[PDB]
Amino acid sequence: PGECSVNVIPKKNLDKAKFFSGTWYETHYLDMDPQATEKFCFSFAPRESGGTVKEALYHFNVDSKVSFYNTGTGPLESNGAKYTAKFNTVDKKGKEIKPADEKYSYTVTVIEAAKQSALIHICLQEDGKDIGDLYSVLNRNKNALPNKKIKKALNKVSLVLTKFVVTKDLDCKYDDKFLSSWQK
Ligand code: HEM
Repeated sequence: PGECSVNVIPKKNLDKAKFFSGTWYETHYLDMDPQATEKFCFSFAPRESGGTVKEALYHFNVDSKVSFYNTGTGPLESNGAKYTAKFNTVDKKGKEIKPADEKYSYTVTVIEAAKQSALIHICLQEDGKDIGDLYSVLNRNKNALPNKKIKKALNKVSLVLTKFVVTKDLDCKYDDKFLSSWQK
C-alpha cells in the first residue's frame, strides 16, 4: 500500500497572506517511494481567497526534459494550513489541455514556514485513497538553504534533511513567467 505518512502536523497559525503569495521553489524533496528516482524540479504559486485555494503548479522531469503544468483548486481547512484540491492540466499559456479527473485529488499540508523557507507535505489520492506522498522544502530563492525551524520540524517526526534529494545541482528548467503571471 502506497500509504501516506502519518504525523503530518499543520503549522499552527500560518500567516495566510504571506504563504499564499508569490512563487515557491522546491529546494529539497523526499518522495516516500524509494524507487521514485527520476530527478525532478518543482515550483508553484498558491493563492487563497474566501477559504478556497487556487494554485498554479509546475513540474519538470530532469530525466526526460519534459515539463508539465497544472492548476489545483480546493477548500482550505479550518486550521488554515491544509487543503485538498482537484487539479486539471494546462499549457504554458494557462489554457486547459486536460480537464480535472474527478477521481483524483491531492492534499497539501504546510508543516512549517519561517523567513523565506517552508516545509510542505503532499498526499496524492485516487477515490479518497492514498496513492503516494512527498515532503518538500520550499524557498523563495532556488539556491537557498532552509531555515533551522524547517530542520526542527523534520526532526520532530524523525526525518533528517540528508535523506532529501537536493535540486540546485540539477539541470532544472523553470517556467517562472507562468507562475509570476498567475491570476494577473
Ligand atoms: C504543492 C506541492 C505539489 C503538488 C500540489 C503536486 C501535484 C502533483 C500532481 C497533481 C501530480 C499528478 C499529475 C498527473 O498525473 O497528471 C503530480 C505528479 C508528480 N509530482 Fe508533484 N506536486 C507537488 C510537489 C512536487 C515536488 C516538490 C516534486 C519533486 C521535486 C514532485 C514530483 C512529482 C512526480 C515525480 C510526479 C509523477 C509525474 C509523472 O507521472 O510523470 N511533486 N504532482
